[PDB]
Amino acid sequence: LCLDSLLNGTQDPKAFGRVAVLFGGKSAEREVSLKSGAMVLQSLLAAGVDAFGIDVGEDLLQRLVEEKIDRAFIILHGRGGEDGSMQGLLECAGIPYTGSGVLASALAMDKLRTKRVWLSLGLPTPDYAVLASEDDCREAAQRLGFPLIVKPAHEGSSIGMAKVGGLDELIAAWREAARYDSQVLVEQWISGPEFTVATLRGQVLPAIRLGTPHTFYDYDAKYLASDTRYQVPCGLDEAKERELKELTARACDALGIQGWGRADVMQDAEGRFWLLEVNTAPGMTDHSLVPMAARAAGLDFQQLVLAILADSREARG
Amino acid sequence: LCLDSLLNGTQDPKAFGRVAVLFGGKSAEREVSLKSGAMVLQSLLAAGVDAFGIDVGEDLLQRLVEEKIDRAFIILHGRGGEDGSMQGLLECAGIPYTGSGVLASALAMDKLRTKRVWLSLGLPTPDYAVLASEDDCREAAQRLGFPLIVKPAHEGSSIGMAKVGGLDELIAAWREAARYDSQVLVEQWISGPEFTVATLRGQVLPAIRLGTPHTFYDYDAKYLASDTRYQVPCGLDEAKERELKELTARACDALGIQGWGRADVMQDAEGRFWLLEVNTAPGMTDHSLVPMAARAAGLDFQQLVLAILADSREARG
Ligand SMILES: Nc1ncnc2c1ncn2[C@@H]1O[C@H](COP(=O)(O)OP(=O)(O)OP(=O)(O)O)[C@@H](O)[C@H]1O
Ligand SMILES: Nc1ncnc2c1ncn2[C@@H]1O[C@H](COP(=O)(O)OP(=O)(O)OP(=O)(O)O)[C@@H](O)[C@H]1O
Ligand SMILES: [Mg+2]
Ligand SMILES: [Mg+2]
Ligand SMILES: [Mg+2]
Ligand SMILES: [Mg+2]
Repeated sequence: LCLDSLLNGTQDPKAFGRVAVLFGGKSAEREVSLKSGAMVLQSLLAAGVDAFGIDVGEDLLQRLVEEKIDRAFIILHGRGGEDGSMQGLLECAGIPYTGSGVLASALAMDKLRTKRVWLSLGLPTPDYAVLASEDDCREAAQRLGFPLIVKPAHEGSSIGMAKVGGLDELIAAWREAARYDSQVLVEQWISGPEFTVATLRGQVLPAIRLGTPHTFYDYDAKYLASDTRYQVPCGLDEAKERELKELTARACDALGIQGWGRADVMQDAEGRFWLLEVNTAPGMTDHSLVPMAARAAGLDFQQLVLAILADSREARG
Repeated sequence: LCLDSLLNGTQDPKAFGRVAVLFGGKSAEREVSLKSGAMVLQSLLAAGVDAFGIDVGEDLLQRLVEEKIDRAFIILHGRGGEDGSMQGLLECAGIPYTGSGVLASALAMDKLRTKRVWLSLGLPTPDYAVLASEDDCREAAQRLGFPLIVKPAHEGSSIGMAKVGGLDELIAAWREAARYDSQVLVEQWISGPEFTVATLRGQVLPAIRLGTPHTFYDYDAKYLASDTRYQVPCGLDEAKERELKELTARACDALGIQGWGRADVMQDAEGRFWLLEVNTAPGMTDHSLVPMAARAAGLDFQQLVLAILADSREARG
């Protein structure tokens, strides 16, 4: 009955009209978005959807006035795609689109604002600091200890991220992340199992436990390595996995996520869950996680992209 | 010295290039935005700026690919203009623009989200309820009492608003506001002096006290009536006006306002201030308030629009 609700308006691919798959862009995750778009476009075409691709670049507005578009599938990654900017352009152009609206996308792209919202609601997210100075690195070390994990506030795909074990590599990781974003945050390192929880049309999909011999789930482990471990069902018991899913729903509703999304959650040695971030246009590569979660629920890749598309027939927030 | 910082990059009008004044649109405040744009455009032209106007409509993307534009002056009012959507379109198009960024504009357009952020920071804003039912109207009445003020969450210019003194007109005002927005909120009526506080380039301008023989500061009193009262300096003492200005700065920084903006604040019988809302593209008509506040600080209309333009030469958030 739940899977019936997920496939609600997926029966007629022709009913969606001409669908523009938006991918590429000029963000650091461009290469990831190129493969996600190729997956989504090929999937929509095999399903019988009148779908075409658009490599988002300096060409975009020219293509929006030339091409007829009944609906846009946003599968861009990072700034210029997941930060509400592309969402606002499509609303001005009067084109309906997939995923979260302008406010939710802009908020979820900002890891600092996202964590700040979660804290005001009493949701767990690792203690952190904002780094714009070598003195800031020293204060964060004195208050939070080691190890730490440094990340730009607005990036994805573990780009510009580093786990640091001392002040020496903390300062080097801050300078590296600052080449991607003047907004640099550092979090307390959570030591324990890593989970990721996909949500689709207000339903929380099966959780996936992630493992890699790397120091963390970095760009290489996500997209290039062969020894990354994916486990579904996750080793959690029914009470613990239910707790994780209810935490994911609250964390996504806190930001206003719509259509679909993915939450990345850590668990510590005492069983506590810690929210890291939420993605509003998760990767759709053949290495990606939301497709794995969809299969566990029973949807193949074509049903998944059709479900994301059918959800957009209503209104964003 | 403060006024020097306000006029920082206003000396060379030719230095801004070709400036597109964006006005009109399809929101309920279209007629207001048409007059604000006419004021801003005429002001920029008399200052020696290579400025042209664009009536935002179904024409927009076609005009953005035809016209050369070095900088956009956003003077649209309401949804499609102040809600981050136009801001996101201009960022995708690579055009710098005036005012708050995508996240701040989208947040400040939403009165519910704005009040919700203020509450988490301990800033004062009237107790409220969300109305989507006649039972909701009854619960709000039982909890908040009378009188009340009903408003759509995303409107401006007092459109769809009504002060209600009983359950009969509460329910009628809810149905009327729901024709503009499925998001309807009702606030506790604050009885006392009304102030409005303009901010420009991180500086808080002199406060203006507002008075009208109407039941409240409605669309008619704002734009059509002759007996609306504007008082600058406001009757507050130095300690009280300083308190109001520091509250305005905190309320604007809470949402991420940039460039300029205006806050509307009520004061009750016991001297307490209550934040109503923040506008990220305030009206610029000859009835409008930000020009009055600028004159009190020493800037005429041309210096004001040049200052808004010079601030945009940096980066939005
Ligand atoms: N506080 C933390 N404690 C432990 N590991 C962490 C922490 N924050 C991040 N990580 C690790 O770094 C990885 C990337 O972190 P995060 O998901 O916040 O970054 P992202 O680049 O935005 O990711 P994505 O590819 O999902 O867009 C996580 O999958 C996790 O392995
Ligand atoms: N809680 C309240 N108590 C008393 N008066 C109120 C209250 N809320 C609103 N008002 C009155 O209604 C007017 C319009 O309210 P508000 O500024 O929230 O609406 P708006 O339509 O978004 O305004 P604007 O023209 O500034 O965009 C205020 O100027 C004030 O006179
Ligand atoms: Mg991410
Ligand atoms: Mg992640
Ligand atoms: Mg307003
Ligand atoms: Mg107002």
